Amino acid sequence: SRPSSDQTWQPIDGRVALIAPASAIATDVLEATLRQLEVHGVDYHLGRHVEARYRYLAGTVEQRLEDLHNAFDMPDITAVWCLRGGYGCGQLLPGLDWGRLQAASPRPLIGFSDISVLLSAFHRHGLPAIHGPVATGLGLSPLSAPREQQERLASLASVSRLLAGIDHELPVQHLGGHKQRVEGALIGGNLTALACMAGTLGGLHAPAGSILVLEDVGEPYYRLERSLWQLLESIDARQLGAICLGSFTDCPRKEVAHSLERIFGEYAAAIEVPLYHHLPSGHGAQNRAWPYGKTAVLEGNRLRWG
Ligand SMILES: [K+]
Ligand code: NA
Repeated sequence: SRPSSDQTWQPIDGRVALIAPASAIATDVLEATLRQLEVHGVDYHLGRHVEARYRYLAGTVEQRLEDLHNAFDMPDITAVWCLRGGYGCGQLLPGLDWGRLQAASPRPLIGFSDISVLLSAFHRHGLPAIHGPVATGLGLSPLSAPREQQERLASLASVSRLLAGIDHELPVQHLGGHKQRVEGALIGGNLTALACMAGTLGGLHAPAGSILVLEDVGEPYYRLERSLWQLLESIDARQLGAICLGSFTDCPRKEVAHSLERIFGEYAAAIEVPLYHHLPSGHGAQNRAWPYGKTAVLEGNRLRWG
C-alpha cells in the first residue's frame, strides 16, 4: 500500500515456537515480548535455551540446534518465530537435520537480519518462511517518536497478518533497467549476512527468475559494494528477475562521490537485471513482512504475491 498504517493482529492458530538461533537475548526484553504475545492471545512455546549465552551468541551451536530441532518435533506448532538476529544462525547449518524439519507439519520460520541465512536455507529445502520482524521487537523500549513507534507496531502486526493471508502487496518504486513485469520467487534479506555465507553450504538459494530483496544497516558504502560484488558474483546473477532494495539504515554517505542508487544501479545494469527500491523492509521502524520463497510480481509501484 503506502505501506498501510493498519496494525491489528490476526489470530494465530496453534502455537508459535520461539527460538534464539543467533545473538543472545536480554531477559527484560524477553519478558516484555512474552507479555505482548499473551496480550494478542498468541500461544507460544519458549525454547529451553533462549536465555543461554556463549560470548555474543545465544548459547552453543548444540544448544541452539536442540531448540531449533525441538520446534519441529512438537506437534502443535504452526510458526517458528526467531527472537533475535544479529549474528550466528549460519553456524547451525552443518548440523541441521533437514529430514526432521521436512517431516513436520507446516510452520513458517520468521525473522530478518542474520536470520536471512536460515530463510534462504529453508527455501532451498522447500520449507515456508517469512522475512519480517524478530519477536523481541515486541519487548523493546518504545521509540521516542510516536510515528516511528506506530510503524514498528504495524510492522510487528504484519507477521500474523501475513500468516493469515490477508496482506498481499507492498509498495516499491522502479529505479533502473527495464520496466516490464517481473514474476519470480522472493529471496534475499540482509546483504551482509548473505554475502558472509558465500562459498559455504549456506550460500543464498537463488533460482532463476528470483526477485532479490536487499537491505542493510550500519555499513560504509565500500562495504556494501564489497558485499554486493561477492553476493552477485557467487550466484547466477544474470538469471535473476530483479533486485529490489529495502532500506539502508545508519549507512551515512560520508562524502562518498557516488550515491547508493548509483552504485547499486551500476551493478544491476552490468548484469541486465532491473532495479527497484523503497521496499519498506529492513532495519528501520518500517519492516513489513513478506513471504520468503513465494512467487511475487513487480509491476508499476507494487510488489504483489498471491
Ligand atoms: K551490516
Ligand atoms: Na556467478
